Amino acid sequence: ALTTISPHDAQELIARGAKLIDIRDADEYLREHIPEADLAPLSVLEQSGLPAKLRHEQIIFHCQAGKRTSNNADKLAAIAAPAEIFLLEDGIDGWKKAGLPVAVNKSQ
Repeated sequence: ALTTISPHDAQELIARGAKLIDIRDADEYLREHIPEADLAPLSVLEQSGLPAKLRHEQIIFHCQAGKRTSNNADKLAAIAAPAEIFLLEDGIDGWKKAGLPVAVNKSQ
């Protein structure tokens, strides 16, 4: 189930149900955000693990910017998987790839 997907086709699923996690940091969420994602850095994952609220049949993973999700898809898998998991191509860079502005606004 571990695979990558463009931010183009992802921009849909995400707006369909695809639950994306923020296996990066918290500070990030502050400044920038992402196309549908809830705070949940690998630091919390190891401290807890794939949450329920974000346990939708299908979910996705990302990061600040590095695309090192597949590099650790081993654990993340045993964390999320077999729950249909994926990767937004590149860490954030993807969402931006297509040229989509993140939730860079407090309160909104």
